[PDB]
Amino acid sequence: SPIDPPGKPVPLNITRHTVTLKWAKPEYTGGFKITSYIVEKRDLPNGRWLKANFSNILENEFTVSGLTEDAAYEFRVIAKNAAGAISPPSEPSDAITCRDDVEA
Repeated sequence: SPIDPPGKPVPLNITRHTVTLKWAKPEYTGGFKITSYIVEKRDLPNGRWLKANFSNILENEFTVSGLTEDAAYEFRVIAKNAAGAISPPSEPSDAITCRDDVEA
């Protein structure tokens, strides 16, 4: 009885202070359905993955806020399963400077 984390997160929109990304729902998950889709953000060029979200991401469509301008931020999606286990982090999403939206 193994577990499979959600699909690789891909940002649909990336604001100077709010990066929106969604992913693909799991396909196996042992015998669970997952009841939360957390996501860690990396504050480049000196981050360390930190679950920004804190409002329970039930739907595979969340927005990572609390970011900063002129700073590349990467975002992976970590999520547990109905059993409580913790499905590894979903391959972080491309690091967005989160500034071009205010310049180009």
